[PDB]
Amino acid sequence: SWEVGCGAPVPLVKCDENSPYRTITGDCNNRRSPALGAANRALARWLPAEYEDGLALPFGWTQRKTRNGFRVPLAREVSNKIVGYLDEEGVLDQNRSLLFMQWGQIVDHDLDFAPETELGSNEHSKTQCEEYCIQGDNCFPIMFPKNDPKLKTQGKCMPFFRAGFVCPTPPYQSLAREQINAVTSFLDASLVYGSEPSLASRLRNLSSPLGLMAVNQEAWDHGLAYLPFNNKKPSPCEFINTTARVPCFLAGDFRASEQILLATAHTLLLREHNRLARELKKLNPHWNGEKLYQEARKILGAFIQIITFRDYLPIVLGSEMQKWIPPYQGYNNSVDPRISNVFTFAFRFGHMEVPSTVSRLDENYQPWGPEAELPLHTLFFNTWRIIKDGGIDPLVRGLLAKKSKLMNQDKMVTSELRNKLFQPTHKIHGFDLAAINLQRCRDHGMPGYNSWRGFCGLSQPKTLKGLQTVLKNKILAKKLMDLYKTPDNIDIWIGGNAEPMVERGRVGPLLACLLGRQFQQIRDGDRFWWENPGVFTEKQRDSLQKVSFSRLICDNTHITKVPLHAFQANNYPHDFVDCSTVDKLDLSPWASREN
Ligand code: HEM
Ligand SMILES: *[C@@H]1O[C@H](CO)[C@@H](O[C@@H]2O[C@H](CO)[C@@H](O[C@H]3O[C@H](CO)[C@@H](O)[C@H](O)[C@@H]3O)[C@H](O)[C@H]2NC(C)=O)[C@H](O)[C@H]1NC(C)=O
Ligand SMILES: *[C@@H]1O[C@H](CO)[C@@H](O[C@@H]2O[C@H](CO)[C@@H](O[C@H]3O[C@H](CO)[C@@H](O)[C@H](O)[C@@H]3O)[C@H](O)[C@H]2NC(C)=O)[C@H](O)[C@H]1NC(C)=O
Ligand SMILES: *[C@@H]1O[C@H](CO)[C@@H](O[C@@H]2O[C@H](CO)[C@@H](O)[C@H](O)[C@H]2NC(C)=O)[C@H](O)[C@H]1NC(C)=O
Ligand SMILES: *[C@@H]1O[C@H](CO)[C@@H](O[C@@H]2O[C@H](CO)[C@@H](O)[C@H](O)[C@H]2NC(C)=O)[C@H](O)[C@H]1NC(C)=O
Ligand SMILES: O=C(NO)c1ccccc1O
Ligand SMILES: [Ca+2]
Repeated sequence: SWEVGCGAPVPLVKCDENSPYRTITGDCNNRRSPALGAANRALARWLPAEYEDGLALPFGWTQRKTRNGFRVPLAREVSNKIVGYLDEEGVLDQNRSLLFMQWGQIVDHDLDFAPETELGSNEHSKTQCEEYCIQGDNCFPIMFPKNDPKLKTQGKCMPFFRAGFVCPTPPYQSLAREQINAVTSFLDASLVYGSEPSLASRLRNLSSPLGLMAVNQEAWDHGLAYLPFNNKKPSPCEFINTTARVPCFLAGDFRASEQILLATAHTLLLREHNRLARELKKLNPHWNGEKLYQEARKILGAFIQIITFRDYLPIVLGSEMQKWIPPYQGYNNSVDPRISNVFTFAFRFGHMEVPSTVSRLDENYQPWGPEAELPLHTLFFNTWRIIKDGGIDPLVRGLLAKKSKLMNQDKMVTSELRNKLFQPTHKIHGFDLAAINLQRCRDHGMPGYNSWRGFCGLSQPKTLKGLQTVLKNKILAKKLMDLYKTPDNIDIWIGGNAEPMVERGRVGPLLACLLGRQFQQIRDGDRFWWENPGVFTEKQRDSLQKVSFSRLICDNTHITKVPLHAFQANNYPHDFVDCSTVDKLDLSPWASREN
């Protein structure tokens, strides 16, 4: 009896073993072990958790306790001394479009979500944490350094609440603390449809037999849909501009409105589901609502899987791609498809790819208006700019014509995210995503940098000179040493991202290994992987591999000129072709004949 028992945050259902459709919760994917990969279960552990008291307290909680003999540096100090920079000039990725960054966030949200602990609204807890900066229970504050300008301007700390854990929610005492993944581990478009039956149903248009998703009724985009507004007040979206009073959107995932470009991608996907569903109603007039919904949903999930694995991963892993993700051999029921705890930190390499501004372009791809280029921080939880400032068409063009930020050892995360992050729960544009990531690593009980190097079969630097050789950077390796005093204590998020990029990729050795294993596993352990014989017919497969993000844009926006390879850097007008030159998805293979 391994630690086999606990199972509390989870459901009630039966499995229909011959259903051709995925469940909403992920349950029933694996036949021998039904709960594998399902939502609201613990993140898998590739290595034992490392807590200060061996079970739940994070390192840095008890100032008198050390980690391998040394105090762990304050998250915000590492942020200031290492992660920050002032000059945005020369920081853009010359061969990756803004879409490269945006797709990563989409894939990250489809796979993992560890929500913070709630326990109390009409509670002085939210007060005692933000107002007095008192560590205790789920309040684990990010204290400011001496000499930090936020001390003079914001307070003594940044509130931070520990992530939820399986089993309960109130105090737990025996086995080690395991964080929750609130979404399904399979790449299945759960960010569009939801991971709970509760929300999946609410997102659907059930008053009509067409299998469509509910759309906004207050607002339209030149005859195209917007996601419906969300029903919870107070909403962070109307707070950022109490005059416009425009709420956040309602999507399969709760993070949809964190930033305008993410909300934009969610809208494109919502539209494709409806486009697909009314297009299927046309070929199969007899199919009912449920059939239309499931069938369009199945297609959309295949689309996300194809673009991710054919177009996105090859340019993230580069030459390491083949090393971790060999060609598909078919479904393997012995593979654990669960997303690991460390993956949720390794996938955060994307934060260093976010630029400081977002632009809106007009039909010739020229600046759209007088204030076309805006600072990223004014777009956090901003939905009013979409509904009241031109729709998504100007934003989508920016995604195609602008570049991502390139990871740079001297310029890691932009100040828009490092000093001005807005949290849905608080009211200042003054948080630090980098310090939060570091703090969260400790909160999740992550092993140090060298434990992961070993796990991936990579050398493990013990000295400064050793760290210089791995990082190939003398001064970085030595800021790192002055703060951490041993490479063993380096938090994985900063350690992984500090490594030089592999050839043709955008991450280093350690990250390539961690990312590559995870993706190989969610592909091989998915009974509904699009290439698995029997999921789709041979003819449906020939049709599916013609999808492209470019075509998705053409069919769901009023944009008529798009690049052929949307993820690489493309210059207008030279790299842009006419939408009619672009491959469509041929849905005829989905036509049925029941007589
Ligand atoms: C403007 C762009 C982005 C913003 C503003 C943003 C913001 C955030 C915030 C606030 C968190 C919660 C952190 C915590 O409490 O621990 C988070 C988590 C995360 N982000 Fe980002 N993010 C952005 C882009 C990206 C991109 C491009 C990727 C990948 C390519 C990515 C991957 C992740 C992952 C994996 C998590 C942890 C998710 C979980 O499992 O709970 N993010 N982000
Ligand atoms: C900017 O990035 C581009 C995409 O990453 C890159 O083009 C890619 O170059 C690789 C070189 O390995 C080629 O990869 C493809 O090679 C053949 C196609 O001829 C296929 O059999 C392989 O499976 C593989 O997909 C491609 O030619 C191309 N990749 C794609 C997806 O189009 C550019 O070279 C980069 N531009 C600059 C200036 O560096
Ligand atoms: C909060 O949202 C407000 C409304 O969405 C926004 O004000 C709006 O934006 C500007 C005001 O600065 C005006 O837009 C422009 O409209 C035409 C372009 O078609 C121009 O010819 C006008 O001169 C004008 O500049 C809108 O009139 C204005 N709308 C309202 C109702 O005031 C605020 O700027 C937002 N406030 C913040 C702090 O973000
Ligand atoms: C659910 O679907 C119905 C029908 O497709 C939507 O209503 C139609 O679409 C628009 C807006 O209402 C108009 O063309 C007609 O008024 C409707 N036609 C029919 C035949 O009803 C409705 O908007 C959808 N509801 C939600 C919440 O998305
Ligand atoms: C299905 O996946 C399993 C688990 O990943 C694979 O297991 C391999 O088999 C060896 C022994 O034969 C195990 O020690 C390892 O777990 C795996 N090999 C290596 C090199 O790590 C298994 O090979 C897969 N089965 C099929 C039929 O492909
Ligand atoms: O944008 C986010 N993640 O990419 C995000 C936003 C708010 C809360 C948690 C999150 O992970
Ligand atoms: Ca999923």
